[PDB]
Amino acid sequence: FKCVNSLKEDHNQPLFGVQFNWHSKEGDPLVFATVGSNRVTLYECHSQGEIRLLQSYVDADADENFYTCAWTYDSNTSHPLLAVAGSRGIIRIINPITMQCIKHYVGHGNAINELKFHPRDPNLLLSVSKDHALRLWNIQTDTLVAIFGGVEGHRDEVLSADYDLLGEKIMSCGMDHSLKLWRINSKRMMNAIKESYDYNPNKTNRPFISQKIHFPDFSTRDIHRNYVDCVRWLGDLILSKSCENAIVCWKPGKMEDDIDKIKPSESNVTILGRFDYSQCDIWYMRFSMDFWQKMLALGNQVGKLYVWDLECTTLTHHKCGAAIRQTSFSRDSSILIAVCDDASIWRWDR
Ligand SMILES: CS(=O)(=O)c1ccc(-c2cnc(NCc3cccc4c3CCO4)n3cnnc23)cc1
Ligand SMILES: [Ca+2]
Ligand SMILES: [Ca+2]
Repeated sequence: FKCVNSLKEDHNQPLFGVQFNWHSKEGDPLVFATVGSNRVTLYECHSQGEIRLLQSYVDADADENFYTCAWTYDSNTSHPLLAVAGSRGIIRIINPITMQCIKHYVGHGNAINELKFHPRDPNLLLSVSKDHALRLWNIQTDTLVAIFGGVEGHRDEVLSADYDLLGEKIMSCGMDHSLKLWRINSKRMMNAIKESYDYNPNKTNRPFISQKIHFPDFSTRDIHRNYVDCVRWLGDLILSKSCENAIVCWKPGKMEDDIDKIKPSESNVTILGRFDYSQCDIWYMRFSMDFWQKMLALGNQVGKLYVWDLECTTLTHHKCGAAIRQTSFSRDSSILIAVCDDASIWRWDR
């Protein structure tokens, strides 16, 4: 990788999220979204390190602080869609062509920390909140499918979540130091997803009833000793981090335990390895994998970017000294974008 370009957004506020649109065809524009303050900004990556500003979305609320974004597509037209959320705890669906808000979702009792779209179903949106819960929405029928939380749910703010390869299960993590598994391929969840597609408030005066999922399918507090702020699946394995200068690779149960044979009472975990680094001991620092899950990247609090080959290189620039909150690889992994606390954007080309 080589740093080919850098820019700074006019608002001067930290950038907390960045996502390349992985739903674009080869030979079509390489587009990424950034989120900071009450702004959502789209950019195009061109040859010779060129970054072109496409459009900006400024939220009506000046007090809104976007923390996360996620791309999807309209299942009927294949047109891209962008979901954004933050401090207001409102999910906003943006048309990226016009950069206008199509619709919004209200429900969480507090800020939304992360948004994730189901890897098979482009209409299933997962939100994680400061209210200790996770919510699964069907954005085609504007329905709340399920709420993951309560008695055995997270006991503090949820910071991150990730669907596995097929979207059969979710792993969530947060301020209570725990990592919790939620199976969504259960007869109950599959039926709830099916029913959410049959719902239309214009053909019934009755509200759609959300599944109240009080119990996870696995839980551990034995990986990290502080806020778990990022979780990703690596096949049947888990990559997770706290502010303890390490990304831990682990799995539920004993070494040979199949993840789909794990019972909710499972008291064991197996640590398979760690990715060690420095000066990334502050809260709210995201690691990211490329589409192929062959590359791993994490920015640190003083502008250094760590990249590991999953099959360590430290990317540095003398002008990049602010905390790197999130990174995003282009679909082909040829480009790596880093976003910072000083509203700066950094482009690294392979
Ligand atoms: C400059 S400052 O004033 O010190 C500051 C620093 C961080 C935050 C902040 C950031 N992000 C989130 N949530 C999303 C989140 C969750 C897990 C990992 C992660 C992210 C974004 C990057 O990595 N926050 C929720 N409440 N506050 C925050 C706000 C102000
Ligand atoms: Ca399995
Ligand atoms: Ca299986």
